[PDB]
Amino acid sequence: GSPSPLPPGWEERQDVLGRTYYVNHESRTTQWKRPSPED
Repeated sequence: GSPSPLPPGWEERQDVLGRTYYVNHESRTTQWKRPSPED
């Protein structure tokens, strides 16, 4: 596990395919790119 400075609730993840997708625990919104700090 590595500390990524992301917006609250957001985490950097990957699936078995290797495409790095993020996910927010709040709404379970997943993103293929990095979440802008507009939170």
